[PDB]
Amino acid sequence: DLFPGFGSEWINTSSGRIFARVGGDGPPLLLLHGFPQTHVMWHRVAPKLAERFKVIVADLPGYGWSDMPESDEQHTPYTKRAMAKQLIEAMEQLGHVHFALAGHDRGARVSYRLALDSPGRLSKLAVLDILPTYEYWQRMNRAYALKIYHWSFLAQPAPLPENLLGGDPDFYVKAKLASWTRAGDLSAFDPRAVEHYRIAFADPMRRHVMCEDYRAGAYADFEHDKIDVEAGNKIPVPMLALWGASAATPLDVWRKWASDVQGAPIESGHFLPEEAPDQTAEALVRFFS
Amino acid sequence: LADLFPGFGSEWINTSSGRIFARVGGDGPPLLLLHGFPQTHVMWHRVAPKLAERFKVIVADLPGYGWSDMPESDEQHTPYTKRAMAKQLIEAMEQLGHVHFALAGHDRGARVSYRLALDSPGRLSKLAVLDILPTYEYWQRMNRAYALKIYHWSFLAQPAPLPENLLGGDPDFYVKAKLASWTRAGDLSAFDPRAVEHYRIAFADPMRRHVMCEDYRAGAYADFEHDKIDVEAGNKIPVPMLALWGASGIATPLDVWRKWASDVQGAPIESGHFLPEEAPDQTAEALVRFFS
Ligand SMILES: [Cl-]
Ligand SMILES: [Cl-]
Ligand SMILES: [Cl-]
Repeated sequence: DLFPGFGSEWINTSSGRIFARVGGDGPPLLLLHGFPQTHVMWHRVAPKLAERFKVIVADLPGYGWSDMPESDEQHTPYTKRAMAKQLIEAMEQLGHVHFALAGHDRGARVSYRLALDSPGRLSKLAVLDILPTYEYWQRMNRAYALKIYHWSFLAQPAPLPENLLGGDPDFYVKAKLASWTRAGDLSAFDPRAVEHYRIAFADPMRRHVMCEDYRAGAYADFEHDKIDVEAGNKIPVPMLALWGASAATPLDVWRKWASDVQGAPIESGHFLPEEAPDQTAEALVRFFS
Repeated sequence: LADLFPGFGSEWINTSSGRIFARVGGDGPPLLLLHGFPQTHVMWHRVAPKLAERFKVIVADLPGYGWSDMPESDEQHTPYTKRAMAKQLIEAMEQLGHVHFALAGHDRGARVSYRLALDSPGRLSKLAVLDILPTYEYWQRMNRAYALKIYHWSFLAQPAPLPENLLGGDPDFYVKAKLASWTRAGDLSAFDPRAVEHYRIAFADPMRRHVMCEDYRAGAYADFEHDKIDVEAGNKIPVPMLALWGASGIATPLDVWRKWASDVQGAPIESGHFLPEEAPDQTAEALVRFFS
């Protein structure tokens, strides 16, 4: 238990339960993790946020201890549009129809898709260390193909990645965690947190969900994004983009997708809330207050 | 493992970079045949007998592949770059007394072949490249559609030991799925099962898999840089050239090779990627006519 003073809830939805740690009081704030992690990646910043907010730390649909909806040929329940609908249902179970939202990695993709589809749900939005899925794929030249190979590899038709990942999943997940930190090793993480990530990744069913998520990320999610950029749609919700310091700035890019956005680099690799918990917490608290 | 070249001799040829295994048959003008990934010299077994009626045919395992030695690699993947492989095979051919010869390559072996022609054109009378575009052209094309369709160029090029460790759990599944994936029908039916077993046994050796990853790492880095120098100088291969590709293989490929070669002809064949196994009579005929 990495969340002192937080409850544990499975929240019912039409697509399956969402697991969350729930703590604090005040305005509601939902925190969404990404790959290859779970809700526990927020354990270092959740307490400072809970000083001021009611904090709901949720496992994404099919991740962690959340239920795994059956997928289909277009990967629908693991599209960011579907994940956002499911988390909107979960927040309604708690009586939250207007809330603050911060996401990281895949959870940040859920979050900006939520803001594009249903802006009235959000008071404020923070996205951590991402650009829109459309922008990634538009940037996908030799240098990007090499640097972020896993967007194409994990999106290969089943069972190719599932088969490869089964041989030594501990090694793959630990290498991903290490490779995207400033330090290049696991020293930025709490070993208890790494064990949560390892345990989740050890399950073949959980890994299949992850591949479905990246398949959606290459196909429907991209198409959904393309419709908005073609329509000139921008997020109206007050928005914060944080990114790890370790091409146009991320702020230059999000200003093209959002009409009220501020942003800043954090001295950190990808995993801002774990590598740079103090700076990340401070920036979020200032933003959401 | 089957002998798929009835009556061909066998040689290990010493070079400064390690031994090259070859099957050798026929008589006449010398013709070197180079395989690619994830195969070995035996992929030429359905066309080599026909070629051997007209040529002295040398069917070699690439450096580090099949039964050729595996040089230790380095931080720039040097021995598995196509420039280094071409230098090594030039040495091997010199050991046989061939300093000017005909060359046909497929897949990685075709990349060795056009690099050989760019670096050392005087070594070649004529050259054929099967189902490839230049490495520079593949990476230039890179966008979302190609990243998704041809993922393995970026996957196998990731820093060791990532692809090595992913390939280790079930290597048979991966090599068979690749072989099947690039044929016209998408299954293994085009291959002789005895040839598949050669490919499988090679891929079952972690040292051989590491070489393959080093080949793709070179393919992403030094090989691409070597190509980039030539295209930005407008260097074109002067050696008479044939480009043969499968209609369900690459991707107009002739238009691409006309930018890289000043005397090139080409044709498609109805086939997936593996032209000499999927379309042996047509491939043999095209080669015999071109080299004759
Ligand atoms: Cl992401
Ligand atoms: Cl190739
Ligand atoms: Cl190609």
